[PDB]
Amino acid sequence: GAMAPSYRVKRMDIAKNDEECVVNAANPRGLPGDGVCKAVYKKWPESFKNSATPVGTAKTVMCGTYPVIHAVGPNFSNYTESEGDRELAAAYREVAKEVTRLGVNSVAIPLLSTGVYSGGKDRLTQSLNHLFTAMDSTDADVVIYCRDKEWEKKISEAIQMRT
Ligand SMILES: CNc1cnc2ccccc2n1
Ligand SMILES: [Cl-]
Ligand SMILES: [Cl-]
Ligand SMILES: [Cl-]
Repeated sequence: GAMAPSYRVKRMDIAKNDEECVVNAANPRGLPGDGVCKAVYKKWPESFKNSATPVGTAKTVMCGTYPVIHAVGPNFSNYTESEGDRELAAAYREVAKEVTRLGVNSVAIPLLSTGVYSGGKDRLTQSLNHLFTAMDSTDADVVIYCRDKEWEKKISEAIQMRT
């Protein structure tokens, strides 16, 4: 475990992370995709061997010894708000299980279902709160990755609010 488990936020490419493993915002079919997923495919293409997994699940595939946790959030274009919220919570619970199983001291995570799976809504708070519910019982250092300058400020404020 980390000596003093923390949350941090960085505004940069998750493919340049400084953590012991990465969470991919994957599609259910293990396809290269777009957004975070395309960056992950360019950096760790070997990790997409048999990476297909259902919505609300996570599947880890090694790239060398570096673990890529493929986590499949719901596309809110297809799910109801209610069923989508359940699947988004479940995907992050499966990420916490994988992070624990791997024995890593740190993990790079993106906010699931906030990009092309958001159904055109702002889901920063919804996705971040489900990340916290899952990851609070783990002792890995968590580093959240984002692209937008206003999202960086809001995520940082939410981390700081809990202290
Ligand atoms: C287009 N490439 C990327 C790479 N890393 C990201 C991390 C968080 C959100 C979006 C991101 N996009
Ligand atoms: Cl960058
Ligand atoms: Cl997304
Ligand atoms: Cl963002």
